[PDB]
Amino acid sequence: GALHVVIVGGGFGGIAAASQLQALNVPFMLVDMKDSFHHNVAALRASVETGFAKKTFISYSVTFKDNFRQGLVVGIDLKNQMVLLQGGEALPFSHLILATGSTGPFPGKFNEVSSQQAAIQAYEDMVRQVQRSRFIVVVGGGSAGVEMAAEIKTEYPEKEVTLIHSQVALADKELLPSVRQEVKEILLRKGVQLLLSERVSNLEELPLNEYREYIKVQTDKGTEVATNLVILCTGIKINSSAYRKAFESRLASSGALRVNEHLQVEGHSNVYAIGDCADVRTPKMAYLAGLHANIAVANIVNSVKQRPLQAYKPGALTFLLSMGRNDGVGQISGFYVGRLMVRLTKSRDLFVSTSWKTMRQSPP
Ligand SMILES: Cc1cc2c(nc3c(=O)[nH]c(=O)nc-3n2C[C@H](O)[C@H](O)[C@H](O)COP(=O)(O)OP(=O)(O)OC[C@H]2O[C@@H](n3cnc4c(N)ncnc43)[C@H](O)[C@@H]2O)c(O)c1C
Ligand SMILES: NC(=O)c1ccc[n+]([C@@H]2O[C@H](COP(=O)([O-])OP(=O)(O)OC[C@H]3O[C@@H](n4cnc5c(N)ncnc54)[C@H](O)[C@@H]3O)[C@@H](O)[C@H]2O)c1
Repeated sequence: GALHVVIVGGGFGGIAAASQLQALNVPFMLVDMKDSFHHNVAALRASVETGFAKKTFISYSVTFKDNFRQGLVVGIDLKNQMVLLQGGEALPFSHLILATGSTGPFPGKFNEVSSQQAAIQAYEDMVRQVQRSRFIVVVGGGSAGVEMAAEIKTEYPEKEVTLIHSQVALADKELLPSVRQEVKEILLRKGVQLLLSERVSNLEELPLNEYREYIKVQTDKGTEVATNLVILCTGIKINSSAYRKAFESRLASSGALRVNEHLQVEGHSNVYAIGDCADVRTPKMAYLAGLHANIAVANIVNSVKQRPLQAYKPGALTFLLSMGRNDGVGQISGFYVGRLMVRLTKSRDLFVSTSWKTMRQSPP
């Protein structure tokens, strides 16, 4: 019938879709459990640079006003076509965009519901923990952990940083071998110590994000590393809380929703999945969440116009690793790119400006 879209999740995917619909004057409601969007892509820098955290949270209210509702989605009532919020509120939808992202540990993710002031302060508190600590361990040498280790060494080149990683090679396994090698070479040039093929084994006794006189980190192999600070970069998990019951039969084992070339959820013409929660065969990226949002919004419109849907054309992997504000490496459509490009394109600003642009607000 008449258009009234509901978007579950104000992440990179959700704010792209919401600003698009808002610009098209398409009625919609954006729902998020938090009161502001988190530019998590810069949360590592927010962990090492004083006064940076305020640049990484953007209030939904200011941008979306009455098209925003803060709330915890607890289910999808498909028979009545409504989104269900904790407390009892129900939002009817003509079309549903599921953009729930994923959960993970601080600092890389901030899934907590808290005041903007507490959220910013949690990171400020993190910057002081790092500045106190002479020895620091980063657990997990995927694409998050290598940035975290590199950020620390760049801002504080006197500190002793150890990166412990259970794989033989650093960062995403889909990356070009040349890109992974240069990630390693940059870390060593910066003086980060690498413990490869080691799994930290006593995580449940380690205080995290907290300076301490003495922290004993152990590994499967029996290595022990004494440290002042431990930071977890051990990965993220698809957040399926909003839809896992109503869509149980459509979920991949990751909890992602199976989708067709049009990003329609399997079995549905008026439900779309974008961002991390969509079952696409690619590393989880804010970059791709935005691309998914274009296609979902385009295809809601296309489908009411009764026109054929657009297909997502995946191509070769594009992926940029910032290595502190002064370095980095990555690839574009499957081809290596080096320090000057990555440092100017990602490392300097970590795409922060793009989120304020989408939100139509100016950073403090
Ligand atoms: C951990 C990490 C990830 C990076 C990083 N860097 C990059 C990068 O440079 N480039 C990139 O493209 N991706 C990068 N990524 C990946 C990127 O973070 C993810 O691909 C990206 O966040 C995906 O965006 P989505 O829109 O899919 O999801 P979000 O997590 O952004 O937003 C989800 C929202 O849904 C809301 N939500 C979920 N379930 C809900 C529910 N039941 N009720 C209400 N709200 C809910 C949540 O509160 C949350 O705000 C990085 O440095 C780190 C440390
Ligand atoms: N540049 C970018 O676009 C960018 C940056 C960061 C993250 N991401 C994406 O976000 C997602 C999450 O990335 P991530 O690096 O946070 O997680 P990840 O799962 O990609 O990497 C974490 C790594 O930690 C290792 N690990 C787990 N437990 C461990 C332990 N106890 N000791 C040692 N190592 C341990 C795991 O084997 C894993 O390889 C991925 O899809 C990634 O592509 C993208």
